[PDB]
Amino acid sequence: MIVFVRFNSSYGFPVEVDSDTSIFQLKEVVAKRQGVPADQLRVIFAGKELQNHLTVQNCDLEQQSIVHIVQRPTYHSFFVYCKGPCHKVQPGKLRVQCGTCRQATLTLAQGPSCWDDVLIPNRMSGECQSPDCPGTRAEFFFKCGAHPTSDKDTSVALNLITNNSRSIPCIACTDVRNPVLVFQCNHRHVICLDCFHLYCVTRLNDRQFVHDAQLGYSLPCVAGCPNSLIKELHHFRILGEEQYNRYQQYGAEECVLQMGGVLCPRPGCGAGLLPEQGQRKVTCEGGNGLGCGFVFCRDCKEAYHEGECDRVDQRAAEQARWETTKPCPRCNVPIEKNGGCMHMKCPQPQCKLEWCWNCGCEWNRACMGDHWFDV
Ligand SMILES: [Zn+2]
Ligand SMILES: [Zn+2]
Ligand SMILES: [Zn+2]
Ligand SMILES: [Zn+2]
Ligand SMILES: [Zn+2]
Ligand SMILES: [Zn+2]
Ligand SMILES: [Zn+2]
Ligand SMILES: [Zn+2]
Repeated sequence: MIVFVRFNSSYGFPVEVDSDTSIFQLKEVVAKRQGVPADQLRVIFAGKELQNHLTVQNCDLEQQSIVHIVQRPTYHSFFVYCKGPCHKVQPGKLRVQCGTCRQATLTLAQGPSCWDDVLIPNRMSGECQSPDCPGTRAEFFFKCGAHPTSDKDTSVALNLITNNSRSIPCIACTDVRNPVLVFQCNHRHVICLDCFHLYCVTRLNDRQFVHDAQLGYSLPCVAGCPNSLIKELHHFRILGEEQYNRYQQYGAEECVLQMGGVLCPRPGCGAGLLPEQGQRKVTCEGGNGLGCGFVFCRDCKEAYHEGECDRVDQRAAEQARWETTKPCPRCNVPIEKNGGCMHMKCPQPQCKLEWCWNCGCEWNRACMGDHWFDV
């Protein structure tokens, strides 16, 4: 049988296999081809990572399919993308400052309780304590929590990523992982970060991103729900630098195709070619840059020749759906929570304990940063 191999591409190169073919041997063609050990390698298909031991005869793979290869005590409400030194998603620390003097001296009567309170500007107000400062506006920002950071060293919040405190199973793999990305669709479907990586990467390869006419290219819920397009495109940074970069070039790749052009299939080049005629024979001349001089067939994208050329389970998706009082730990007097805010103030004048809903401890700066609120 013939198998189509896609790794960091839109197209697949054909590999001769059969029913008796094992998986490990196939990643090894790629492993030497890419100098990357198969052991830190995965290949998923139609929503399934078929184990080393499964073969084509023990799965739904049929002749001429195409597959994808990738290379592989503290409550955290917030996750950021850290532009460095981390260059990855990390747990974050919430912070607030005076909208006027930009100092960390702004006191809030009530703390924030939802994402809107901290992403929507001018949403909350307080009093600044800084000497001779009348500033009232609350400016929220996030910082990477994986190392010390200057207060000017901010990071974008990945606001669809949630602490998996409810222990909801992943929509695609059915495992309980932490943290998870929860879509803004109707049923609010939950997906773990690994399956979200595989989802985006697969969609990249198949050129299946949705063009939101208003703002850029995105993806919706993996179940295909309506009104679920990701609006905070920084979420795609979970792809990691190379793939995210490839994601940013999506629009530029779209223009290349619409200009009737074809892309050089060589991964070290990947130039956008706009040849004059539509002849099957194509030579890479680099477009505006320098070409690799590859001559290929425009149809199969193989070296130029003379002849011819050669997902989500309902049960899992029902499971993976995201959706009043405690007694004061010091004085044991019941009190009701103000939505998502974790900052609890007991009204009993004798007790007057400020405490964290989640931790049950005295209120403190660590609890503000880690989980001032939760969803
Ligand atoms: Zn960091
Ligand atoms: Zn101020
Ligand atoms: Zn998963
Ligand atoms: Zn959904
Ligand atoms: Zn080229
Ligand atoms: Zn051909
Ligand atoms: Zn109390
Ligand atoms: Zn806490």
